[PDB]
Amino acid sequence: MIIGYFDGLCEPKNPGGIATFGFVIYLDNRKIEGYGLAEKPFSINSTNNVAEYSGLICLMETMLRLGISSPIIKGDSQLVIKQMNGEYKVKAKRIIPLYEKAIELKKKLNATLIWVPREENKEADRLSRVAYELVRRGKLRDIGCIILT
Repeated sequence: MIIGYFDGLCEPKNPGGIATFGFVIYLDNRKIEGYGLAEKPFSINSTNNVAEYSGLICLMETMLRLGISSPIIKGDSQLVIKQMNGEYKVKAKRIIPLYEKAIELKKKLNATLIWVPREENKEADRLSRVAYELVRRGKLRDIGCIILT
């Protein structure tokens, strides 16, 4: 089985800050890293949960594109994980579309989502920060997934 991690952040304020994300996929002898921007910088729609859902979505879309199946997905966002696993309801208008897309990917991948403490998700956190810094430098300005070669 393959394991992947996802993270998202929104600084310096939430909502209304810069929302970026990061993810990592661990293959047999290779590590795939990615990150990105989740919403317009300093937009009212920019929130931590939007960033976290976006990281989850990019992680799963990448796994699907690669042909990975039945993976284990880990993250420290209990909010996202509990909504995805059906314990928490989703009503936030901005979250609804992200949740529905994530659910379809989860089903297509037959992925299992598991929560881990923040101290165990430092890799994906590092990537979210990389994207954050690129946004501040004007080097990241499109909403979408970025996968490092």
